Amino acid sequence: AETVSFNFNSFSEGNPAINFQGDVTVLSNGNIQLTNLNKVNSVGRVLYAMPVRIWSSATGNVASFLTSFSFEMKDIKDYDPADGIIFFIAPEDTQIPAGSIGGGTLGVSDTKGAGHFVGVEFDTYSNSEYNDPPTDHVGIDVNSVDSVKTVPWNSVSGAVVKVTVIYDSSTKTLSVAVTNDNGDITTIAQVVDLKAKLPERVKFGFSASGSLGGRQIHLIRSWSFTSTLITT
Amino acid sequence: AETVSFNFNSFSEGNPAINFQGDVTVLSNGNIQLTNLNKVNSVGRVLYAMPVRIWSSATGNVASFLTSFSFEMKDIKDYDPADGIIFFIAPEDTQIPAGSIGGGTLGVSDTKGAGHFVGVEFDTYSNSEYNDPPTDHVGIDVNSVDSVKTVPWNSVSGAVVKVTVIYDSSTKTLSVAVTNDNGDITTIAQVVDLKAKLPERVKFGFSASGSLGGRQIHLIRSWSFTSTLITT
Amino acid sequence: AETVSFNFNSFSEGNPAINFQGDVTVLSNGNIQLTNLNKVNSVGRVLYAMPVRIWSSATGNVASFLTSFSFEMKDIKDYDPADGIIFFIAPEDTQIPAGSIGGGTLGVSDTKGAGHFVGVEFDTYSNSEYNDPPTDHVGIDVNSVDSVKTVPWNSVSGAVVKVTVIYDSSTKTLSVAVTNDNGDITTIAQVVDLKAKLPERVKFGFSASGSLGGRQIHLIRSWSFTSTLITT
Amino acid sequence: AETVSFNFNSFSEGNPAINFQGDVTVLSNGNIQLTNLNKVNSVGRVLYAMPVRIWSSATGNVASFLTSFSFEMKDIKDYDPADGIIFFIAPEDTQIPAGSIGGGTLGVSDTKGAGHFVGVEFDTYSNSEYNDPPTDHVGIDVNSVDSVKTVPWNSVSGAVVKVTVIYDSSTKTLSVAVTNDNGDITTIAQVVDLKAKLPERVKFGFSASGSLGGRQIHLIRSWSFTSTLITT
Ligand SMILES: OC[C@H]1O[C@@H](O[C@H]2[C@H](O)[C@@H](O)[C@@H](O)O[C@@H]2CO)[C@H](O)[C@@H](O)[C@H]1O
Ligand SMILES: OC[C@H]1O[C@@H](O[C@H]2[C@H](O)[C@@H](O)[C@@H](O)O[C@@H]2CO)[C@H](O)[C@@H](O)[C@H]1O
Ligand SMILES: OC[C@H]1O[C@@H](O[C@H]2[C@H](O)[C@@H](O)[C@H](O)O[C@@H]2CO)[C@H](O)[C@@H](O)[C@H]1O
Ligand SMILES: OC[C@H]1O[C@@H](O[C@H]2[C@H](O)[C@@H](O)[C@H](O)O[C@@H]2CO)[C@H](O)[C@@H](O)[C@H]1O
Ligand SMILES: [Ca+2]
Ligand SMILES: [Ca+2]
Ligand SMILES: [Ca+2]
Ligand SMILES: [Ca+2]
Ligand SMILES: [Mn+2]
Ligand SMILES: [Mn+2]
Ligand SMILES: [Mn+2]
Ligand SMILES: [Mn+2]
Repeated sequence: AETVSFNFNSFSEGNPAINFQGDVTVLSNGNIQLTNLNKVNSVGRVLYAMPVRIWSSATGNVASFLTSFSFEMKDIKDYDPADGIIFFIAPEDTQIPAGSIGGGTLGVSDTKGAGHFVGVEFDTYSNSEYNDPPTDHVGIDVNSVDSVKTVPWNSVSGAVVKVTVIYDSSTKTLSVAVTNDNGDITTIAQVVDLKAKLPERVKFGFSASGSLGGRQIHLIRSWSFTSTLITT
Repeated sequence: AETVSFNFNSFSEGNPAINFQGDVTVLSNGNIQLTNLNKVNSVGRVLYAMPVRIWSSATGNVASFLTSFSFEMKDIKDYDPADGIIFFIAPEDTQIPAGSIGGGTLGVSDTKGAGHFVGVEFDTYSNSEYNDPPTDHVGIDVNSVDSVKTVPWNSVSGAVVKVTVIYDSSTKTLSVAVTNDNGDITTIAQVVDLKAKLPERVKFGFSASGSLGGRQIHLIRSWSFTSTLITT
Repeated sequence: AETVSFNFNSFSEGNPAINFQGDVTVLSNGNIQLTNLNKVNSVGRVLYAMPVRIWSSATGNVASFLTSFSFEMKDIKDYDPADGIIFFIAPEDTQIPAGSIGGGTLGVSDTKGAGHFVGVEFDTYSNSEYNDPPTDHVGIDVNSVDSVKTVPWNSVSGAVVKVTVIYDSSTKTLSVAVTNDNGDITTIAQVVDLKAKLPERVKFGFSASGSLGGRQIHLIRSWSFTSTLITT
Repeated sequence: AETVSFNFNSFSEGNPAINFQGDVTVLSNGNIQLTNLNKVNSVGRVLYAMPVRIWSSATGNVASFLTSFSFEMKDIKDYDPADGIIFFIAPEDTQIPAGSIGGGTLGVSDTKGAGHFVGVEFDTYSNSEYNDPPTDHVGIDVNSVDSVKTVPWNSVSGAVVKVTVIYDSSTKTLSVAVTNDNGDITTIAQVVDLKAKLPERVKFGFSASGSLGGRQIHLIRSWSFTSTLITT
């Protein structure tokens, strides 16, 4: 089996295992801050530097993966707490969309909310233009921030959020378990054929964004990931 | 929302939160040994004492849950490494099948392999009578040890295995992620309607068994659990 | 060349190849539990029964050796996690010091912290009397628990720890590699002249201890060992 | 801490985590054959694709690493064998020397035996031009195949060799433990300041070479690696 695994309990600038895109910044406490509180339409993305092969065109096999991470979003005075964070998977050539307006695109889609990626979003602002639910929510996105499915959620400022995601290649099921600060859990599942939506080689990462009036602190605190591809 | 969460980093007899059935024993190191290496057709089970309401006959809602646990199976001289462990969900009044033959039944089914339970088994012996795959495997069982679906797996003697389970109520999807000692992960998912197969109040636990010729060390090292039922 | 090698994937009471000293006990899972959670100032040591020839008085040569073992230390209610484990090399007639107070002596030294042995300690309590660093640590001990050199370490309760030790005869260098649960490694190396500190024949083993208020589970799960002495 | 760990129990083509240089080939059993038995002066090198940061110019710290791997060298009819394998560390832009003559250079140095790298060699031919000992041997190389230190060794055709390496950063000690097929171990250690001889980012890998008359099968069977850099 072809396994890729890494664990980050903190991040440091210069680690070749991580690729920073946009307004990302590593705080002295080891945490990654995704957006710049002083920039308009700030977008910051952090990707695992090594491309992962999620499926083989030879065997036709798709990898299963288990990843968990924890983030934190804190409000700042006296800006709107937006827009949030998205854990995504994209082709290895993925770059912040040219002319990105940040905001509701979450740094992974164009103005229409379209892009090439699969991800789980933790949305804190309701963008009618992308058909967002009326409240905070977790959503499964497939090439669009107009989520294929969303579930009500509640982003608590300054609260640490723990997420666990399991992708089972046989059923092509992506299940997410989000553990809120209060102890309750929120789940959302969705069948997504990675082999049909993405190329053999992809990159995993987080992305966050803001707008002119929408800004907040987006922190990634830790990240563990493991993918295993059956090579026969 | 009605939430139930508990976490054991170690166990101990005398703790009212855990029910013990059969040949179960708690080692001084805090681990739970399910089978007695000196008994024929040994069967041991452990359950969270407090029953958990997984679905409501009033609202029709079904709970979502996140649970992870770690176990260890080791070979004992010159007996066969069987049968294994099964994490199950059962009616709150569940007992070890009357006149149980242990072995392939895993302590949850009758001789024909039938029973009232839903579980994830970590099967180390191939019982043709229950249509087992030809190798060690992980399987989803719905009222039968004749798994609804299985996936090839490999039980490594003396190694500590970490399991993460997610049940998404909305899609009724139960997905399992098994992290092997070598870092490799194995996943398996199956849609299972808990509301249809189980009562509103159920019990979670672990069960392991052995036969006359088949025996091995079955250890439960840790267990965290959190279920959240929407009450509206 | 004279080579001594053995491998233990589990132990058992009654195996003549192992010397049990003190409060040591073998669990039904094959783990060796060094101290007794109920005894005051408990001390337990395990030694490979066959004395090993680490140097020849004829050739002047010292043996090189490669050994790796795994252990687990867990906290018990409530109740300090001390004192820890030590992998030591001592005269073949070594016994627990008379009147041993356990505690920071790790069961290998007298009250002043002196003894006849060489070892690697995994110290989880800071004994000022022995000039311990303020935190958990791994130290190289030469005839005293007042370490020749220590390195900061962190003992995680219930975590399985893997250790690899290489002793190079030509350079008389002892290097240790500790793989924590999170995947991180901790190393510490130190030049130690075995021939000048220990007799021709020695025994290898582990020791651990507790005090009145300091107690924890000290377990040895596995241990492989190979030593080679050039006789020419 | 900043850790990088990977584990290969077998290799496969197409894995983005592995870089192939020269005459490397992946056998169906997952083993890597470094040289081409039908080419003159064959050179094959496999590298971990991701560059690793072994020292920070900011903190001045050096990473400690633990790596073990297994290889096999088997004679082929009536050719000399010749030359061998080397485990090396080099600048992230490392390529097979231009106009490499293979043979004694082991695929990492020029004709004079010079190059930019640090490695552990398993040399099976005695090149007087590089001052090789008269017998097979293991040697520590620092920018030259003219080893800083060597130790007598014997390469048994068809034998699976297990190697374990520990690099302690504080002491800058590189310790190697070689386990031969007959159970005997060979060790060799040397102080090497990686910070002084190499840049912050390097790549780890294996290299094997042959000549017109010297050829043999060079196989890398497995390889696990873990390095930790203190970021503070
Ligand atoms: O708490 C762990 C440390 O205990 C020290 O001994 C204590 C003893 O446990 C307590 O009951 C009382 O008598 O005070 C003693 C001295 O502080 C050990 O000396 C030390 O090694 C730890 O085990
Ligand atoms: O016999 C193995 C050694 O060969 C040396 O090269 C030889 C070459 O094989 C032979 O055909 C002729 O050209 O003489 C050369 C010089 O001895 C390599 O240099 C040495 O590394 C071994 O591979
Ligand atoms: O208020 C957060 C919200 O802002 C939207 O963008 C606003 C922008 O902040 C404001 O300065 C401008 O006048 O109008 C824009 C459109 O409403 C973002 O589009 C949205 O994603 C949130 O970030
Ligand atoms: O090999 C373990 C295997 O045993 C089967 O039962 C055996 C039994 O162990 C033996 O004593 C008897 O003579 O034959 C039985 C039939 O094979 C169990 O059925 C199976 O589950 C394993 O436990
Ligand atoms: Ca939005
Ligand atoms: Ca079975
Ligand atoms: Ca101490
Ligand atoms: Ca040579
Ligand atoms: Mn949204
Ligand atoms: Mn089965
Ligand atoms: Mn100490
Ligand atoms: Mn050489």
